[PDB]
Amino acid sequence: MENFQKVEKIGEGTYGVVYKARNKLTGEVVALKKIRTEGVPSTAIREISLLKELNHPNIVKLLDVIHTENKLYLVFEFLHQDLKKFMDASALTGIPLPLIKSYLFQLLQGLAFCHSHRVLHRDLKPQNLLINTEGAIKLADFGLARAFGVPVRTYTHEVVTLWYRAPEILLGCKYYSTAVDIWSLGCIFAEMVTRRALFPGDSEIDQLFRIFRTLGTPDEVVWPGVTSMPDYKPSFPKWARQDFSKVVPPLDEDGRSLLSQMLHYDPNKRISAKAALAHPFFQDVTKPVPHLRL
Ligand SMILES: Nc1nc(Nc2ccc(C(=O)O)cc2)sc1C(=O)c1cccnc1
Repeated sequence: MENFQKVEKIGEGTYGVVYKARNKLTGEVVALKKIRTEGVPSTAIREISLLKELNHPNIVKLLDVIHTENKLYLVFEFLHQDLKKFMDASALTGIPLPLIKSYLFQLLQGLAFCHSHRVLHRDLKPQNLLINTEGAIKLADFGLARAFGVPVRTYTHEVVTLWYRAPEILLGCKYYSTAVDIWSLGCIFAEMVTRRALFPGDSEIDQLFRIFRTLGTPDEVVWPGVTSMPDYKPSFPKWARQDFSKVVPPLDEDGRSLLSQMLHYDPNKRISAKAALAHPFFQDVTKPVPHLRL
């Protein structure tokens, strides 16, 4: 790009490609996201233009928004690594619990902030959580289903991940609440702890049944109204709920208790980011620094 000397391609999100680039003028290194078409709507440019004011230590700062030629460019502060790479890098030893706790705590602060401002992320996943050498972790991407709406893929033939999708979404609820972000964060928390995706579905139905096999097929008792959901079918198999101690060993009881609250089927029962920050699990929370290999 004329103003940016693209360093490299560091990703290809569900909306566009992300590049590491240097402002030929300021010399600042940033993350430049190219957005995907036939004119680029204005309702979105506003939704986006609104994000620039959403500043918090646990939210990646959106520096500039540039609309030009069917392509929208989002300029973000650059962070050196994402949680997916860090988890892969920590696979053999596991991320130390104090760091897992710090990361969870910070992301909940980020979400509490977003949610208090009625902003929903909607697509939390390891690849959308960025970390630095200082021990911070920030929410990135935020998708844009409200400012657009996930079509059929990312933008150019790429398998979207369903692993962190809340059940109400999979069951066709058209109106997501902040609860979907807590569910996703719950899934990531479990994954950091066990070093294995909690619900690695490879299709919407497989994702749904993996959740059902583990947490039990929901019914009107645990989730009032579930049998009325758009994609609910009486023919869904009926699996019993598995014991939580088998789901995330060796997470301690405080952690398991918090996780169960983040994974309640009923969105209305699911814990809020604000309430989660008060959970006993965070009593001894600290801010360790990660060992990042850049
Ligand atoms: N600001 C920002 N910084 C990133 N850094 C890296 C990310 C990954 C790696 C890596 O895998 O080595 C290095 C730096 S990615 C990113 C984004 O704002 C973003 C993330 C995901 C989707 N869309 C935009």
